[PDB]
Amino acid sequence: AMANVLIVEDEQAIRRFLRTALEGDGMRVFEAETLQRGLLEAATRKPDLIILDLGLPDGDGIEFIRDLRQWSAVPVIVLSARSEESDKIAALDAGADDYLSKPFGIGELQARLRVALRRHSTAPDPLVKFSDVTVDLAARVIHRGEEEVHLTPIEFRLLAVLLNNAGKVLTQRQLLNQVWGPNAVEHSHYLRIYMGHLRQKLEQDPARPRHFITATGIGYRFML
Amino acid sequence: AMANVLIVEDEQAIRRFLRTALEGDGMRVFEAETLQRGLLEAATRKPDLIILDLGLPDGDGIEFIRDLRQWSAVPVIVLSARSEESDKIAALDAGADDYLSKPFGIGELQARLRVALRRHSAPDPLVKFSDVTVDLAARVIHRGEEEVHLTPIEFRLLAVLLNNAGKVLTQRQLLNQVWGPNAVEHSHYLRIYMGHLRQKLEQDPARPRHFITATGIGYRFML
DNA sequence: CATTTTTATACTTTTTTTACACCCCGCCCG
DNA sequence: CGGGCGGGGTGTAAAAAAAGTATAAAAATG
Repeated sequence: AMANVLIVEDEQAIRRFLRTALEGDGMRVFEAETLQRGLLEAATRKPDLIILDLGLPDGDGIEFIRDLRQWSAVPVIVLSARSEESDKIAALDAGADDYLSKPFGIGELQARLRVALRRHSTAPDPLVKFSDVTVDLAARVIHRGEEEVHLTPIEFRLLAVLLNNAGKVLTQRQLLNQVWGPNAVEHSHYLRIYMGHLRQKLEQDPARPRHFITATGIGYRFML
Repeated sequence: AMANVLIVEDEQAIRRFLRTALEGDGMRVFEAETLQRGLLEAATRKPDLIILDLGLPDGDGIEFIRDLRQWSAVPVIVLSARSEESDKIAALDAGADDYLSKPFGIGELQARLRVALRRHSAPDPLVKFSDVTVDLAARVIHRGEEEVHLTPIEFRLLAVLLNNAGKVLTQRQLLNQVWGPNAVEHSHYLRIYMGHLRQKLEQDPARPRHFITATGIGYRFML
């Protein structure tokens, strides 16, 4: 799931800035201090994206882009301290996909990185599991075995607030205040019926609950 | 061969300048002055690229981008007066491919257009369920071998549902993505058009197995 | 004229109400 | 003495009442 970004940069302050930006958005960072090393690692490590500093002293970055483009279609984001239009035009025409002029912020750089990366890429939803039960919170879909089981809105809110507090005990009042609302922080009769429903639908033995545990007198706690 | 570019711009001078500049470099140019017209023209003209000015007073550019992104992957280049980082981020994350602050040089704009075009240059991913085949990018729905005609709203609803396949969407978010932020009250609209979608697409509209109701919550497309 | 919005009514699900069984314990009762 | 007799807190199963949904059809929209 990790996006591999190769930075071609010799300056320590800029490399620090980039590393902060990239690690701040969940990407792995490869580094190269020279253009030649940059090409070598562009080949050997197959980055998903290359950030190139045109202010590299060891040679011409535009020729780096032209050399790279002879055998790779990897997205290239070019950085510069200059503002000259002809540089932008030349770099983009060489095969760069984006061009950032100083000053640039972390936010914009991250956004343009996401833009450049989303072209060569779904990511299934994270499930929560216990027994043979599967809960997809974002999708509001619950499975048990190979069959979907149907939860009503309150049943689902209950299940959710329980899942997000696994192992921890909740007072009937706070369960009520988080599922129903403030107006019924005393209606401690509902939860028995509804937890009864959850137990009925999800537990393998509703009589002896393994996941939906009642803390006698004080409230409830969920396990797994 | 010859690239089609759609410009969504309200200011006359900019429209004329851009038309001259782009036709000069060998592109065929279409223009829209409002966002809704812009969307309609995107849908019918199938442009290779869209240039969108966020300064349009008739609505929300970000909203245009999202709606368009429900079915099209066409490169969108955004022009703006504001140079604030937040608006850039918002537009780019909405689905724009590039962002220029006005005023800009025409040379840079043209280079960026060339980048966007040469990049996006394999067939459309089809969505198949029952006997229905959906091609969002070409805005064409087939049932069996016969084309099914969906109205603009019906297609928008369908596109949102298919884009969130397997997930239940709440009434509020369906309303917000289909009608706009000022219709998040009218759930009956949603019931009606889900009715239409079922009638046109389900084998048995009365007992659907692909367009599912999540009572008290919203709706969901399965498979 | 196609399409969307308003209007009206029959329908299904879900929440809530209402009823009564339980089970581990303690101590009032043969 | 030492077993039935109750009372918190709790679990199931029905009902009645709210809430939310499906569909047709007419009026408005542009």
